Amino acid sequence: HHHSYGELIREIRLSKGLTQKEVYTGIISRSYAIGFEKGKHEITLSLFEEILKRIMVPLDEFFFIYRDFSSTEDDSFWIDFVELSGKNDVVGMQALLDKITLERTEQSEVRKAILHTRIQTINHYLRTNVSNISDEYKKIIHDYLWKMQTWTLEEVRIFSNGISFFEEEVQIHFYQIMLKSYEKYRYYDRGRLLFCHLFANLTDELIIQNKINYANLVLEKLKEASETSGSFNSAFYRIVANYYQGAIWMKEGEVEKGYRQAKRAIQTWKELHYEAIADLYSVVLKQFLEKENIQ
Amino acid sequence: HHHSYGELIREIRLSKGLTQKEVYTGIISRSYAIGFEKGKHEITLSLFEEILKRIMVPLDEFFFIYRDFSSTEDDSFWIDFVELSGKNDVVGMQALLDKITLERTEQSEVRKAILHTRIQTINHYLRTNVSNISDEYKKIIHDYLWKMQTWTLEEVRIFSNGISFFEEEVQIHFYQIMLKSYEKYRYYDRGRLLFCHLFANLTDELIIQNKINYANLVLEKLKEASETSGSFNSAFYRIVANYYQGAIWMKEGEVEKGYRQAKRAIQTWKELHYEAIADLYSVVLKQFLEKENIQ
Repeated sequence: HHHSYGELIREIRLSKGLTQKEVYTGIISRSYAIGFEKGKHEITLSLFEEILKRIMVPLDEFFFIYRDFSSTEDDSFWIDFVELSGKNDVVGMQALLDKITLERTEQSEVRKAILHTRIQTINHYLRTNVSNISDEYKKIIHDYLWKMQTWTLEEVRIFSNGISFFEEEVQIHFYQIMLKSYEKYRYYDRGRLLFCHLFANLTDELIIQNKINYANLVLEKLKEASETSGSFNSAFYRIVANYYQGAIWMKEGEVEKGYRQAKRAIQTWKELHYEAIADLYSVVLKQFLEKENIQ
Repeated sequence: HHHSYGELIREIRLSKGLTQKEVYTGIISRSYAIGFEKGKHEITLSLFEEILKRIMVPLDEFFFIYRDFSSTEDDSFWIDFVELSGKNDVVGMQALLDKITLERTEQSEVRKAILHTRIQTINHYLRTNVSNISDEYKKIIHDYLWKMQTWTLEEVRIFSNGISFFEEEVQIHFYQIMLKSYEKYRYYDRGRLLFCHLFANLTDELIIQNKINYANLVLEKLKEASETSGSFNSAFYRIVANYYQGAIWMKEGEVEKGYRQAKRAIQTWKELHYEAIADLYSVVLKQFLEKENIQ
């Protein structure tokens, strides 16, 4: 985020050998352009899009450059939270919680509830094996999503943390709403991978719970999402889908076919230098063979 | 592109059950917010980013929604051009050329030159086997990139069409400049895949020309780019890198190891439901075995 917009436009314009005349003519006047390039005028967004076109830089690339080549989002909540969750850093989450608390936006309630629940869960796990969570925070999350008819990706992310907090009927109802947004977003490069990840997680959890009809339904979505418009960017999740199709085959009595497919996915992750993923799925596979009691 | 910004913000705000008070307070005044939501006020970009944060929608997602869930860019030149190139549609390119001509932005010169050259090449191919291109258009493209010190992704795309137009010394010099932008952009989800694609293309062309030192250099970049920050989104290009490492091994006398690796990449594309890619690389592989005269 730590980087005016017009000062960057100037630098880019200059790097391309473009004149002010050719960048700004018909968009804004000469002196307005001079002011904008010194950071003395706030540009409107509609005028800004036209200027970006004149220097051939899409909005998102501009912001990537503008945040000094680091993030593709202003608001780093989900990036930060995922990183902290991932390495279980309860001290870091508490700091993230303190920060967003000082802004105290009213609607940061759901994000705060997520963080609180994650801090209570991690700290209980540090004292026991097993999970220790307040009803108040689960209620906040439930009630935020309750009665919404259409989701943006924020709710997709919320749902994916909150899902175990809801009764089955409610989980299914939210899933059906999620699906309407999936249908729009499956052609969005960023949204597509978030849906793949969520569908992978659900498929995994459904298998473990032996809800095989549902696991098949969700797997079909993971397959579709990962194959959407022949996308290159979702190859990884096609491997994931192959792994879970393998597991489901084992459960449907197609054991040797299922097992060979699952082993092939693991080998594929190895061959493509995703070793840590391969290792993790090997554990999943072994535990599955045991729980399901397979040979 | 066919969709005001404030009218969409209103709809999103409402879908989330958020009040005007909580979205706009401290950003803009009550009545300004009312006007903005009716499309009566042009928002500044800095104020707009703050509002987006209040409804938890990143800028790029907003624009995805705003263009009625279709593109992630305003300017569809490169999307359109790639699609037309891909299915060799010379009538469609000429229409794209006519359109951008009517705007006649001065700097659309390079894009127009690209299109012109592509139309002359395709039409010659329609009359002969082989390629028939004006020096004037190659000069325009050369001279646009000449003396630029830093590239945005626009020049990366230009370079990747123009590359065969330049002498080797100039190709190498431009490549070295490209690399400085690669180093920034390899952490950009969108830029990373564009670099992978370009590095794959160069590696392929260098192999065919038997410039094996250089092919190794470029392959190492394709490997690095495709493995950057452990990214999920570039798995496809790790397969591509495995294919080319195979080919280079064959050329370095490590024939059976190279061949098995190349065959494994093709099988992997098949297993991951990229059949058309697998088929295409099978042709590459066969021709390579022949040219190189391998058994």
